[PDB]
Amino acid sequence: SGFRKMAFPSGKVEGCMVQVTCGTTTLNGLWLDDVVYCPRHVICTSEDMLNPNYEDLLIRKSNHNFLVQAGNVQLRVIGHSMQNCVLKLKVDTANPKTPKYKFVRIQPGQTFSVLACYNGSPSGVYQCAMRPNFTIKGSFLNGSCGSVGFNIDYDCVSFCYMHHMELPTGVHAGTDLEGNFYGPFVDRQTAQAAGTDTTITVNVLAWLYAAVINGDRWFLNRFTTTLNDFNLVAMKYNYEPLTQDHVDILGPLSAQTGIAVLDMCASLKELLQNGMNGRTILGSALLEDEFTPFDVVRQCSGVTFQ
Amino acid sequence: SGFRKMAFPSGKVEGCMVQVTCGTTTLNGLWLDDVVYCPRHVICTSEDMLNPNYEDLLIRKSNHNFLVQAGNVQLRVIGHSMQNCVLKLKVDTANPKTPKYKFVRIQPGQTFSVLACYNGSPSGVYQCAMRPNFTIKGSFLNGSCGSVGFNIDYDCVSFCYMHHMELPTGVHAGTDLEGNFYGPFVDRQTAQAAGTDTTITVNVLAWLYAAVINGDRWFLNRFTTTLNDFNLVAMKYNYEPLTQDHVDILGPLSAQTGIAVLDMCASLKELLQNGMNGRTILGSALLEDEFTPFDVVRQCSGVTFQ
Ligand SMILES: CC(C)C[C@H](NC(=O)O[C@@H](C)c1ccccc1)C(=O)N[C@H](CO)C[C@@H]1CCNC1=O
Ligand SMILES: CC(C)C[C@H](NC(=O)O[C@@H](C)c1ccccc1)C(=O)N[C@H](CO)C[C@@H]1CCNC1=O
Repeated sequence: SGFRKMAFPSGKVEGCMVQVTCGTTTLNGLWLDDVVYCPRHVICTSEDMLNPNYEDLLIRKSNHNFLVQAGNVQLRVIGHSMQNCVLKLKVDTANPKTPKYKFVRIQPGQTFSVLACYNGSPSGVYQCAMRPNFTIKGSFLNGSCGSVGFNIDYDCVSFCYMHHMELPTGVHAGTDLEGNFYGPFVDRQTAQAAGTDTTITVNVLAWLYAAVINGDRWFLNRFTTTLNDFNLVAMKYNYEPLTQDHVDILGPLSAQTGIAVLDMCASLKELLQNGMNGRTILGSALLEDEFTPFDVVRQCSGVTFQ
Repeated sequence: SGFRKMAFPSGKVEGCMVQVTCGTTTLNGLWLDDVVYCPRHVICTSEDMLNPNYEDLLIRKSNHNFLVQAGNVQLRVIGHSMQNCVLKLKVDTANPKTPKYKFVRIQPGQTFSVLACYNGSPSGVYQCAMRPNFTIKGSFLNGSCGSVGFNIDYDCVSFCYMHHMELPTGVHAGTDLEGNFYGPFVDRQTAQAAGTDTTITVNVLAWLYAAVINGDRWFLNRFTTTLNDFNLVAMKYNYEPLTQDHVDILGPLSAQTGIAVLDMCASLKELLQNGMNGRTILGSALLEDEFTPFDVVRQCSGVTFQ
């Protein structure tokens, strides 16, 4: 028992990080087989970052202007191309540590682990959610770009995020690994507005199931509710609406704990209307919305990877 | 910017996990060079776990009664010995992925990353603190024992914890890698009492420095205080006393942010006396005490490992 914000084991992704330097700018790359993927602003100078024309700037670069370092080893670049907001540097050498992998574009509300890196080396790993407004609440400094977020399925690493920037409020924005930003952001040095952020209702419910599984049951009430009536109250408190697909996704938790989704909705309604009277659920004084139903099952049933 | 509960990159430790099976019981082992370290209750049956005599039970076992599996590969056991609450199984083969490592016994208040494993395979990684009462608030299921907690220094993995059990309230207890328990616990199936748990004051302060570094400054007051007067208020709210060594440890954060330790103590005093008026610090409605000063520096200055 116990419930913690757990990240995926990071080893398979650690073996793929490289450093990419183009002139003065250095950031992280992802080396899979014989291609290094990295953010395109690596070709910028500080002056270029205000108003960059990336197509222009890449025209000036040769393969040899990209210094790619894997540990102490320089990888010879033999080609380069730009795909949306990422660069693909073809290199001499296939990464012998390449895991089975996929590139995925996640949906809002979905979680993933970030391996925060500087100079091609890992600093730490944490778990994040793609927020409804297509930001993530990360921890990233100068030099972190090209860090990636991922999920694992047994042996397959699904890469879903590459880091590109920080937005006025200390939240973060990035791309899938085809270079398309999540949300309406661009890789340009400006304060960019994020949409108002909402709470991920299906994840709050999943976490309430995690609480019940772990014996923290005080918040359960005797009432039930309809999906419609719950989603009204959800609107008022800036909670995403709960769809029938979400109800289906919560099915296995519901059957394991004996508590129908809609009865859990009743309890959450009360929590939103009445707050918590300075009680905690799973050690938290706030309702937590960065565990998906699958995250709850993984942790609470001991799903492993290798 | 941003501040997250980050774990250490887990790869170096992932390469060391093995599965150890003795009859019906299976748990995790740590394979470093030609030795596998694992909890001694692996030699128990369910009946033995109530009242075990481990010396007796190990006498009955041959080297060949220990099935050690690294991935799909069975490692041949060529010797065994018991050191306090851990077994050391000497094996045929040195682990070629053994990192530079040390065994350390951490102090209460210190943090480390846990790599939660089942059947020798990783499930996830999270960060924990050794609580003042020598428990940790982990996430561990049946089969998790032999999972380890660690810190990294550049290239050196300091192993500090091996998991052995769960205590009545969903907290956890374990040993250093010489087999000595943290705290007064034993590896026996009984409800064991943990001391009352207290808050790690130096870590709360460090986290308040992390908040300031990240722009979340509302809680700072104009007052200062003396160490003595602060430690009185700390007693009342079940906070560990702050020593001069702790004040020294916070020195670098204090100099980076311009806020003397004792002035931060003044602000925390107010927080303890007045609570938070439903505000959050770094996204938390509670004062967080599982980041050490070093953890704050690592994250906020981008310290990496490889
Ligand atoms: C797109 C590219 C041209 C630069 C990008 N710009 C950026 O994020 O500008 C932020 C600071 C900003 C500007 C103006 C107004 C408000 C906010 C950038 O620096 N990305 C780094 C890459 O390593 C990661 C950043 C660094 C700090 N924290 C991160 O996550
Ligand atoms: C010492 C050894 C003989 C068994 C040990 N006993 C144990 O923890 O008993 C707990 C359940 C208990 C008993 C009585 C009263 C209150 C609590 C054990 O099972 N350790 C596993 C190992 O994999 C990890 C556990 C499993 C569940 N969560 C964990 O962390």
